[PDB]
Amino acid sequence: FKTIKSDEIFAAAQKLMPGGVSSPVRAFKSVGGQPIVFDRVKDAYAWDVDGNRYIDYVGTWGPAICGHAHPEVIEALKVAMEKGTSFGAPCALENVLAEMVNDAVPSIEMVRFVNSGTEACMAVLRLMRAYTGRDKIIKFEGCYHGHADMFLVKAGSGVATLGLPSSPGVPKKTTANTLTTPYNDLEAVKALFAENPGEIAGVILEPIVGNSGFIVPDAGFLEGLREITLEHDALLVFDEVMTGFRIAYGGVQEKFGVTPDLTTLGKIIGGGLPVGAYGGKREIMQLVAPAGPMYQAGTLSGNPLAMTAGIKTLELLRQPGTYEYLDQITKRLSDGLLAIAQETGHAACGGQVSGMFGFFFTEGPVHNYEDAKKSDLQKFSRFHRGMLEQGIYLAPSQFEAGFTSLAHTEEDIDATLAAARTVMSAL
Amino acid sequence: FKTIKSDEIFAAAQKLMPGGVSSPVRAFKSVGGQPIVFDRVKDAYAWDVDGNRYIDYVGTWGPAICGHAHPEVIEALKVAMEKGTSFGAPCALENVLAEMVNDAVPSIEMVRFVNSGTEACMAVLRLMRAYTGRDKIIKFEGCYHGHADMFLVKAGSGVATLGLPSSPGVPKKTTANTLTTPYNDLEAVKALFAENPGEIAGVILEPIVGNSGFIVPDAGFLEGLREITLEHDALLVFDEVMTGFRIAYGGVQEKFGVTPDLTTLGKIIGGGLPVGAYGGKREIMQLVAPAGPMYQAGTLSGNPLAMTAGIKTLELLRQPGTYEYLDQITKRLSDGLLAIAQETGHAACGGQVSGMFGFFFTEGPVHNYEDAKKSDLQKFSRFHRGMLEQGIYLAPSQFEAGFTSLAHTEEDIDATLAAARTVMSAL
Ligand SMILES: Cc1ncc(COP(=O)(O)O)c(CN)c1O
Ligand SMILES: *Cc1c(COP(=O)(O)O)cnc(C)c1O
Repeated sequence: FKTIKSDEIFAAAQKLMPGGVSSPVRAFKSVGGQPIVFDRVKDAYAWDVDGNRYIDYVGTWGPAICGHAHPEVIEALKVAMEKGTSFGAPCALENVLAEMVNDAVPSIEMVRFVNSGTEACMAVLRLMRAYTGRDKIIKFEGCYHGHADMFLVKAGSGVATLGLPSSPGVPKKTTANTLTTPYNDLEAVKALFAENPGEIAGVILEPIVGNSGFIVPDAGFLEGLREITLEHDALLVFDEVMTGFRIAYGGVQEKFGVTPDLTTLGKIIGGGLPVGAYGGKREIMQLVAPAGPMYQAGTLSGNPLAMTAGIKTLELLRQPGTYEYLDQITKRLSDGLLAIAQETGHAACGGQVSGMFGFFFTEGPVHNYEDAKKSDLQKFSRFHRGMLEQGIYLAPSQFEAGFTSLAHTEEDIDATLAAARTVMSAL
Repeated sequence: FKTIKSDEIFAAAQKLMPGGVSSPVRAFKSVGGQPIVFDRVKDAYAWDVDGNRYIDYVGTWGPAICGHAHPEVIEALKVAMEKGTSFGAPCALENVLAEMVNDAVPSIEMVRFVNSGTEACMAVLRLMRAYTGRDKIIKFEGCYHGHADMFLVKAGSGVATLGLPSSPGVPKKTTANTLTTPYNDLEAVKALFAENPGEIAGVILEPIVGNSGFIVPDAGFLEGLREITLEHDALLVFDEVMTGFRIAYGGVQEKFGVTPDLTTLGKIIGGGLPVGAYGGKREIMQLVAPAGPMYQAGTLSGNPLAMTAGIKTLELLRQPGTYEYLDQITKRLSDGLLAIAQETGHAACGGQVSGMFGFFFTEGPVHNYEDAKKSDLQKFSRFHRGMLEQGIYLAPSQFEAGFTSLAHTEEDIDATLAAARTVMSAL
């Protein structure tokens, strides 16, 4: 397995950028070895700089649900760019995507496009506070909502993967308004409320965790959170940057049937380009400039190219059988990985909901962040490298959900199982 | 001048999005309240959904320094996308743009790409506090450094445009670690250090402000800042999201010879696409994950489409006599505007440094936000609308700098001045 070119480019990158990467999660610091430098991607595949071909399960961390370089999307962007990529003034396309989104997401009645999930989450951090008049926020341990200062507390994603402490550089003053609780622990939530009466602005959570591994909410947890927040006039905010348009067209809130007050969107909504969004009840959204007092701006927000990409993407997902196919092929995968784990004598747990799955090297079951931390990280490290040499590309971390796409085929699924069998037969 | 389509489109927009826009200033609230919706942009022009054409001086707020829909830039993008628009793993293009930026800007020895100037400013604040270990930052009135918590206090852009005050979802717990002095008040800065000794992480500012209208620093202002911060072992940070690659290839720091410890970039570096970056001294960048404990990530960061547009935009600026052409046409436009105001009996002051200009309806001079505010915004409002009907598109606000591009011709300049004469002969 040669990775000579990747090694050359990565080495160079390290003198130019911190850690040689543009995002901490791309670091192979925990999975052993160095990162693979991509060259191009298409459908369910990705090719590196040394010519090795891989079946992709990272899907650029979420956006590629329709498959990489989807022809219908790239032709729409080819035509689009002829007219300019950014205007700095309104454009009809913003109206089209805005309308599609209201229709798609149950809680969204008014929307505001932004440039990333991190931007969406920061904005909503502010609106949750501006609308309720309270300063404190409850976020769960292991969840991730961008890198805004206040969210850098018990964060999942690369902070988990890399074993980083909370922060550095964010004042105690600001971080003190962040109340944390273990995921799935309703009692812990009620305790924070009745201990800080009239102080909690709201609760923000990933409705289905993807950043501390794949963790589904316990029965009654989401309905319960809906209950305690209505009771104390607090806001229920869903961060659907990762689950939006993936678990279902309307996301987890539509699937599980629980409607929050505000939800943040990202990844899939951009279609491969930088696009984020936050929206919710009209009376809350009314506080955003230029309608209300809360000022939130962005130069490239709502630009034509980005709008074009999300539009075509949503139109593809809207096709019949979309989510039925994803569930079907993803179920075969998760189940298969589990059967092999057992067959080859390995403690493992995991599961899937539509096109998102997870696989842990631990007896489990996994309910929160502390549970996930019990997986065998050394086993995982050896299994990742093994899968990599067999031509399967998985996220370099035990703490990240895995993704499947409409471009993946039964064949691709089967070759992954065949490789998993081979890799796990050793370990 | 019919705006029927722009009218109905914007009317519909108000029902879907807060204010009917993606960024506050696009609503024309300080200039009458009726925006025009763009359909396409090319070279130095813009076209309406009504078929009207304008000579653009907004330039999508900075990005289009090479002219809209530049042929060489979009051809390069059309080629690039056939390889996928987002990888989620390293790519060679990150290396080349990174090397280019390290060579272009003096203070940068290591960079980290992001998706917007806002993300870069969030990151740089956190890194100034983490590197120094202090919590106080000195900002200036009228400077906009991204819609962030700690900084939404006397900010620029919409803030220093439609008089947006302090906070907007940011508590007294966030906007308290940030001190504030008037722009150009070196003595006020000195006081802040002596009055808060051993607890100032650093000073951040726009080296040339464009977010409170165009304002140049006085004689030894920046030089004072470098030294004072040097003596208290505090960091000097230049937010050159707007000035970078426009005032000069290495921005204001190159232009005026003053070197910050860090700088933030944006706008032009993505050439029309959502991109940002922050870099500076190696020893400080070394704290950024994964090379360090400070967390900062981003899903679309360093994506090939963005890197392509950035690389191509920089190649085009490195060509001979770029900034020389910019300075020449802009000085003509600047000097000509002022002359016309003087001959029609209107008080006005302004100026330009390369392809960035300012024009206020007050005799001034303008040295800070307070001065900028003594402008007759009612006259400006009518001025703007006259110009608009004369086929000239200007930033819909007195507190925003204007922009020139490499596609604006001598003739375009002569046509604007003619428009300006017909119009200023009213008011
Ligand atoms: C749940 C969640 N929210 C927010 C973010 C941050 O979004 P982005 O990376 O677009 O900045 C992420 C990114 N992995 C996420 O998964
Ligand atoms: C434009 C600008 C920003 C904001 O960047 P976005 O890309 O809109 O997030 C920050 N600082 C300055 C000085 C700016 O000009």
